[PDB]
Amino acid sequence: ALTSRTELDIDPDKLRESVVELLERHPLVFEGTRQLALQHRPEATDPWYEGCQRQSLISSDSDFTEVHGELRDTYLGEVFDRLPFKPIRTRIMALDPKYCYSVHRDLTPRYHLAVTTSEHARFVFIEHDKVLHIPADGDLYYVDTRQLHSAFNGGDDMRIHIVFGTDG
Amino acid sequence: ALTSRTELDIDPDKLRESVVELLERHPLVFEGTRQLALQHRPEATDPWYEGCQRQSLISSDSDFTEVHGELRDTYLGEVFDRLPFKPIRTRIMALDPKYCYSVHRDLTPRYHLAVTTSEHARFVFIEHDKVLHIPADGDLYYVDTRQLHSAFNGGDDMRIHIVFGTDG
Ligand SMILES: [Fe+3]
Ligand SMILES: [Fe+3]
Repeated sequence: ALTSRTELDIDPDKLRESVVELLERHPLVFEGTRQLALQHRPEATDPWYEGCQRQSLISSDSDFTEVHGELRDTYLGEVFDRLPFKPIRTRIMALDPKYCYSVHRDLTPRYHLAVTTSEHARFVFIEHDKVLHIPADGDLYYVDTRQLHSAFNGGDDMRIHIVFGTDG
Repeated sequence: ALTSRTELDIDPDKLRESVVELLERHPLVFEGTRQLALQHRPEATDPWYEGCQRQSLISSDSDFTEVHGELRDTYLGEVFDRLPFKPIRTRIMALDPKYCYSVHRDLTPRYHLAVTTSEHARFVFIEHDKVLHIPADGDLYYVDTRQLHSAFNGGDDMRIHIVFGTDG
């Protein structure tokens, strides 16, 4: 399906407060889609940003395996504890206000946890002709972004997600 | 329905070149949606831009009845001459690249004639769960923007439309 829900039973307000505090210490980089790497390669010199990527040439996700040590004492670490899979290359992916993607296909689908969002932030699947909203309800949403699609944020606040990859 | 096509027989390339020419003497204003008024109120002192003001400043489109004089001998004037309705508050409306607006309802539905566009420009109707593309094919597309909708331009270029109002 385009989308599936896995209940993690995370508290959305506590997850938000946790993510807000993290970003004060480790700000998002880039513009348009702003990013923070939550997993790093073993013994990485730049653990918080190396996994962040947005160039047209995608690198492999497989070696970004280590949840950063300082998440362990945070509610955000509890999200990683509850995951039904081992994540790889987990990032905070924040869509800027008034910003959207090209209609395109991704190589790999990902799991989205909406941290902050609004009714103005949607995925748009062009062939399926469906519009999809990921609520900040503390649950995990598989989204099949191999389907031709865009995502947009029509609001005035950033739409902050946590976006997990997986191999298996 | 949300949309309808009236075949107007406009030549897309003359339209485009006629618009690009106009804009070199009368630039778009504003940032997210960039605009130029093609009709003005009688005796307006700022005819090219008064019709572009935000809604809280405009009682209704009806006053904006006058196609500028300098258009009347261009291809654009010929577009005006082919409408099946009398138009009001006609504007050039251009979405910036990678830009989208909020999910909202317009006071008034309008007719779109696309000048330059790409597959990354779409209208999204949230309640009808439809995604719609308006092609630069020379034809007039009515779009019921009273329905809860957004639009987005995920491309690298501006998406230029001509947007016409009417009274009947
Ligand atoms: Fe825990
Ligand atoms: Fe549909």
